[PDB]
Amino acid sequence: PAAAPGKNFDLSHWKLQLPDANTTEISSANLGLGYTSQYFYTDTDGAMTFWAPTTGGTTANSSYPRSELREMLDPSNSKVNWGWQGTHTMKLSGKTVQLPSSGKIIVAQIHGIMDDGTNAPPLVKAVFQDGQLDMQVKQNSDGTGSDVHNYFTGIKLGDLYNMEIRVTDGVAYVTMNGDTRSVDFVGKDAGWKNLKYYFKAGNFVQDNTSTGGSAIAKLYSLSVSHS
Ligand SMILES: O=C(O)[C@H]1O[C@@H](O[C@H]2[C@H](O)[C@H](O)[C@H](O[C@H]3[C@H](O)[C@H](O)[C@H](O)O[C@H]3C(=O)O)O[C@@H]2C(=O)O)[C@@H](O)[C@@H](O)[C@@H]1O
Repeated sequence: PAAAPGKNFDLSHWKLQLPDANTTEISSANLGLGYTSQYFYTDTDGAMTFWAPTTGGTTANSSYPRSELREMLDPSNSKVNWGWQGTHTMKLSGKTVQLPSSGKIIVAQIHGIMDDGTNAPPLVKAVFQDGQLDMQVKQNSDGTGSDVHNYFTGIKLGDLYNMEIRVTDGVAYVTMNGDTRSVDFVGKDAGWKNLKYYFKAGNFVQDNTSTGGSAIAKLYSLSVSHS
């Protein structure tokens, strides 16, 4: 009978994307009002808890299901997003409780988006496996090329991680447990200046197999700042 996550976290500038068959989205307002379900709930430890099955519905340009928050600078218009200039920082603490058969989920992101709201590549993906978090930074803004890996080894299932993802003036700074690495993405491809960005945090399950099971990820803190 614990309070729902929207009472414990500031979700006024997040919407929730779900792994039901119809990939339903829950508005910022409904999160604040106390939305909770099998996909999104407060656990006994107070954590904002994201559950998604590998059989879940998937968004138009992903093969994989998610129960994941999507940052909304304007909760009434998803086309309003931030740019490469200035400082944009997401901080979180959390843990991954259960993995699917693939042993891989994504627990935080910066996602690119076109000015018109059209999809663009992810910029940063925090990839969790039992024993390693890889904070991947995409090389090119058109999706060509590969990713710059940033491995933080020794992070296990159930361990508490403290994460920060920051963009300042076209450079990404990725931090786990006080260990920061940087990638100059605008310096790799000036095309990134032609995209906008939004944060994501939750449980984006890198397994779509019918027998893959499901994943659980938890957050104990989540904050975003733009300056
Ligand atoms: O790394 C990834 O997250 C993964 O996501 C894929 O893009 C998704 C993106 O994560 C959002 O879920 C986005 O949400 C938009 C979609 O149209 C949705 O139905 C609703 O209308 O809201 C939209 C929004 O908030 O902008 O949908 C994207 C999508 O088109 O699938 C891909 O980038 C994938 O390759 C990537 O690995």
